[PDB]
Amino acid sequence: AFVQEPLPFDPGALEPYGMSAKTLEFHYGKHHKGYVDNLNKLTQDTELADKSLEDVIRTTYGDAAKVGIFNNAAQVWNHTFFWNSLKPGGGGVPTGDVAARINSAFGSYDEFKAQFKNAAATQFGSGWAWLVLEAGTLKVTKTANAENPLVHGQVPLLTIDVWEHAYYLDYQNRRPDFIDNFLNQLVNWDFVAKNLAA
Amino acid sequence: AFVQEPLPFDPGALEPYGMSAKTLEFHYGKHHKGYVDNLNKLTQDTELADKSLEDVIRTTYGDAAKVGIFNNAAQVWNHTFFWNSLKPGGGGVPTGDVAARINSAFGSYDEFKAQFKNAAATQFGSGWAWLVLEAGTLKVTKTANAENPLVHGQVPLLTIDVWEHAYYLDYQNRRPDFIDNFLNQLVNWDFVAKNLAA
Ligand SMILES: [Fe+3]
Ligand SMILES: [Fe+3]
Repeated sequence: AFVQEPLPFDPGALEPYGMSAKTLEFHYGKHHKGYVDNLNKLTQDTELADKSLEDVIRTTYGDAAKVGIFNNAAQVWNHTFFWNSLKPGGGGVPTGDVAARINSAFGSYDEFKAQFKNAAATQFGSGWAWLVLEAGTLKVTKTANAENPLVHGQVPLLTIDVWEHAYYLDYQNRRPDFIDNFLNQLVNWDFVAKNLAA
Repeated sequence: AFVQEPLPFDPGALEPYGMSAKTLEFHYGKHHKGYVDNLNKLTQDTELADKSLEDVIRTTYGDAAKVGIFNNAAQVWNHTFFWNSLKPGGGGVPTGDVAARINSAFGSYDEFKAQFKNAAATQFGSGWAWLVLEAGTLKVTKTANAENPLVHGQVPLLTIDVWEHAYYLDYQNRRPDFIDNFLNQLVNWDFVAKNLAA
């Protein structure tokens, strides 16, 4: 069946960098695994058992009869993408082709950071902010709930989860501080670069 | 300006009943006050400064230029309605006209509890569940983000907040347990009866 991808680092390894071991216990151990479980419950009898996360997402998006499958598949994919977007001793500025394309779409890295932070801060309710490639240019986006750039004809490059469970144990109501900490200590530009190259 | 309605009980008084003092500190002290502060920022300039929350909510519903005012006013109203939906030593069964009308619509109080819990448990993302009166009968509804029954031509009687901040410090991912705790130890049937009689 669908299997939860292992975390790309030890679950306590982000604690010096602003994301607690307790957060990883609940967010990866309970929320993310829960989405895998519900995805499996709703697909293992069906034609979608044989299908990639991405294909399940794109197939079931917009289908009023398959909202459960969509929401779970999208969340499974989103919270693998999110863990890959983090690393112990992240932060710093992007280099190489990523940095060049950020400068050309946003003017500078700082101007990207402001737009990315605004997106993440202003998604009202539960959701995600993203760096994406669309029509050969980089863009910052925000999505609601389980939505994700795959359903908007975009290539995802980076995400931050702004569902309250992502940050509430460590920042409570302080989403903006959570977002700053992500940019300052956790963002994984190596992942972004791999995504852009492909 | 708009003033945050005082909590109807001491902020530590729900602790033996499944809602911690810490939760009240953050939820009432920070989240709720924040919405008031934002509502005041966006309205004290204007025509809407003297309006009841209910009137701001109905007036700005659907207005593409006033989403911020809508969301904040709706959340100020929703939180106040939530605190009133709670009491120390709540729970038990409704009586009187509330009970008769629940029996008429749901068949029994236990069936209401099932329907209410289902609604609260399945609102995906951030939102609220409600008992409402509409077209002479009771029903359960759920809403997203800041929406509430006032913009659906329904009279709200009871609510539970299912934004993750409402429960995450006390139950983490365990929303179903949070909802059971509300029904068993917190729901304020007196408030429901007041709302119904009006
Ligand atoms: Fe998450
Ligand atoms: Fe709330």
